[PDB]
Amino acid sequence: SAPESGPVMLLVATIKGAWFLASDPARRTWELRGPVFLGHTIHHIVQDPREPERMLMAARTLGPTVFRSDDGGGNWTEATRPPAFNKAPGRVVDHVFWLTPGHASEPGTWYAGTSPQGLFRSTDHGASWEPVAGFNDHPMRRAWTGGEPDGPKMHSILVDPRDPKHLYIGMSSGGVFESTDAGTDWKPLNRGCAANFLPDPNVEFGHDPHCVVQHPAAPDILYQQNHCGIYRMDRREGVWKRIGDAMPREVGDIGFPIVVHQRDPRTVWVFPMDGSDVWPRVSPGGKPAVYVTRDAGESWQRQDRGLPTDQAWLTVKRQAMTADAHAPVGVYFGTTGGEIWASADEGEHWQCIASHLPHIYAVQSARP
Ligand SMILES: [Cl-]
Ligand SMILES: [Cl-]
Ligand SMILES: [Cl-]
Ligand SMILES: [Cl-]
Repeated sequence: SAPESGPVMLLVATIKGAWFLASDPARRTWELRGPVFLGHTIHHIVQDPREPERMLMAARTLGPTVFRSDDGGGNWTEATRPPAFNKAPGRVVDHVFWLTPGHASEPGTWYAGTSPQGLFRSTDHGASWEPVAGFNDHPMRRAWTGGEPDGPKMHSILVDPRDPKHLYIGMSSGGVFESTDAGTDWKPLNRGCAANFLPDPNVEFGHDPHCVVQHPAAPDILYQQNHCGIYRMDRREGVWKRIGDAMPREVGDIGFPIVVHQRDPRTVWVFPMDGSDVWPRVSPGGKPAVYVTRDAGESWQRQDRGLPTDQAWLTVKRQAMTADAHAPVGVYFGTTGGEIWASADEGEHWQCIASHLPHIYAVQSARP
């Protein structure tokens, strides 16, 4: 990986529309465009890295759908067939929560994760979606998911860069699950991860991962921010290890998002929150900070330069942190209070580049 260069774009999904932030090549001044779809609840906006001119946006009302653009966001068209569960001999899609573009060798293929938990696939750039039957009708599904916050959801859909058949998914609640046959079969992969909200924490599934990532440079390495900690797994070992235990006692290792440095599998960023109350309640602290590790979780450093020093009760949701692929890597986050904070030096300094936006669900980097 050669570092990317030039302008960065941030795709910002909020409860009342989509906004877009564009930088100069130096990433010092930013331009805000939007709202796009003002009054609609936008859950996720993702650029196809295979074809940068293509973008998908998970949105509600039309009911729940996916809008597509083939001109880098200049025009949006609703799905001809959005994600919908099959007729029961039944469950209903509340919203499309997460969008993942497929493997390099399968252009036009995407996965979608819904609330309640459901996995869907498009092979036509998100125009039409069908259920991934191997998950949605798996005999263990109801046991893995359970029943009905905003509702339970499917997230962290990961397609292995080395193999389109190797997939990972995250479910709140349920856990991390793996397929080695493009989703025709799934198995739980939660070993080593706590589930302290369950009667027996040492079960196979039922866990509450918040955000899972597979490193693009070292795809055996997975990181997750869970309701019960920050974990790292080397897939060859098959166990999640709580690297979050290196966090300071007063800060803890609870939070929602997790982000990895594009080139360095040892560098990861989290946004800690107070998880000391009963499940699923996570509360903000008054002293906001991102924490970085540059040694795969052995040590953590606080990153708060430029951020409000105190009486600042910031919530950062799962999809609301992202990072670019520039040198140095820039890091960004969006708060439920409507601020977009940006760093162009791996989280060492922060600058508020947007404020007074509606409640932010997701922030995603993109190449204009
Ligand atoms: Cl449906
Ligand atoms: Cl279905
Ligand atoms: Cl815990
Ligand atoms: Cl709001």
